[PDB]
Amino acid sequence: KETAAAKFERQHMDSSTSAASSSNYCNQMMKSRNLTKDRCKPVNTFVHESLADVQAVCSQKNVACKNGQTNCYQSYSTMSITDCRETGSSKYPNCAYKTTQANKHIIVACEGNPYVPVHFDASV
Repeated sequence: KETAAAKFERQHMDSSTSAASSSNYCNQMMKSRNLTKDRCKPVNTFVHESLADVQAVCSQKNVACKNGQTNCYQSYSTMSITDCRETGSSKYPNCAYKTTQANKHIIVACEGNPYVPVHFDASV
């Protein structure tokens, strides 16, 4: 099956654009990345950076995750991100999202060898 690392890339990475370019970004990306196939995922974040720069966060500032695990890491620099949040008119299978662009530090959980991001915890 799909690995956790591959799932992180599919859910969270968009190195092909520098920022969201329209209000439709989230609607298109949530669909195209198969995040709405079984249900409308309520929230998601996309990161507009190179994969290598995001993978490198696993060697940056170790912090507790929101749930208390200690395999989380905060990026030293801010990154370009897009937050996607379900709107009041969303109704499966026509899932609908508000797009918000931001520049924030990211917090990810890392696992494995090579030690890579497997979960997006927060932006701060």
